[PDB]
Amino acid sequence: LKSTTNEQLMSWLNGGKNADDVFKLLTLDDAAETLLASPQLQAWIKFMKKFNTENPKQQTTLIKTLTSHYGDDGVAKIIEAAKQVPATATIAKRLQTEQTQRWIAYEKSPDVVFKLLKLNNAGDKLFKQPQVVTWAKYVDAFNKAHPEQKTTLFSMLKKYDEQTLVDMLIAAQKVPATEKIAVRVQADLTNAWLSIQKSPNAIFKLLKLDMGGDALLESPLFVAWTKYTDYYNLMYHKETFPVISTLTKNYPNDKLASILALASMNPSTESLASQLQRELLENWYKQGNAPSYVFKRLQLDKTGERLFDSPILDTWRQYVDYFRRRKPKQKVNMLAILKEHYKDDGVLAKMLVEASEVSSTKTMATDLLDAFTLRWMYNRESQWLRVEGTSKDNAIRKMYENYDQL
Repeated sequence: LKSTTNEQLMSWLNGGKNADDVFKLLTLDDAAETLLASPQLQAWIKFMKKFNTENPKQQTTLIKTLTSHYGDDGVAKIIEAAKQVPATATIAKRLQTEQTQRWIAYEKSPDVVFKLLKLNNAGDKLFKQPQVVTWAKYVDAFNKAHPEQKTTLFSMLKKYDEQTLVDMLIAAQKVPATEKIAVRVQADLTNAWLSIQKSPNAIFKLLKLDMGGDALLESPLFVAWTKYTDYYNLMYHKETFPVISTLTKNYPNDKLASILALASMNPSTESLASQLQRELLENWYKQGNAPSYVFKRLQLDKTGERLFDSPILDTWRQYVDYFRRRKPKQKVNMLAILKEHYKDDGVLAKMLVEASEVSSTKTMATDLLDAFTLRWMYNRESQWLRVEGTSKDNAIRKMYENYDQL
């Protein structure tokens, strides 16, 4: 409506209008979407200065007027929205400076300001409110003045369940606006946990990592918890809980080794997985017994399509070869019988035969076939078949034949 000329504003000022009158006339109430960029606000700033001059026993400010008309919550929301539009960014910064200055003048503590900004009622949606950012920045200001102390964002957040808080942090870390803020609160929470001896297993469960398993070493939460465990163990270096302790507490040996085996396929996790396998192997040695027991532990005695899948079989053989390295006495040809505990019909030799041409399994299959040759070489068998002429089966059978004679 009104064109905001100097001459117009002079008319108003002499006409008896005061600052809030002109605010209402320019319709800068009910314009929170637009007022920081509108030129009506600039005209009103002119009029503010000239009114201030003529009425020296009272001062009016922009910040206080916008507060009178929108509350601290509206001014905060307006500033945060305004700094998104680049044209507004400068005035937006200047207003948020003005607001925090005002709060510090009035000796408002960060928690009181937290309540003024309707954040106490945000509930699980705390970080979806734009003005949360204002609150965060205010704390920084409150901690730059007032260096006699240091106030943490977390110190206002203990109304919450820690699991719900962690969900909120995870979600807000994705949104760029509330990204570094979420990281800061997260660091605060981690330091609190460390301060109260919160065990890595406790955090592991609290992050519901004891449930999925599927690509578990790939998860963000898993990597964050591994960081937390490095922190815990560095700080409490006498009472360490290595990752393997937790993982074996929370997963069966077979499932855990399954995770490790599958996760050594992707290079991204390969290194870590191998570490863990090594550690897992140690875990078994630290207890100690029965490579056949580990075969039982691994649920591996479900043979048939045994060699084909058993992604965990390589882990069994790894354990056997580790175990030999450190316990050379105490024979390993139980390993031979380890297959034969459950078996020793033509089915086992068959399985070995099909597996001999599986590169994955070829070395192990040839080794076990050699073991058969030595076992039924103390018998007088024949044993089952050879039906090729120049096949590896042909050669093995031929020399078993011509060795039985001597």
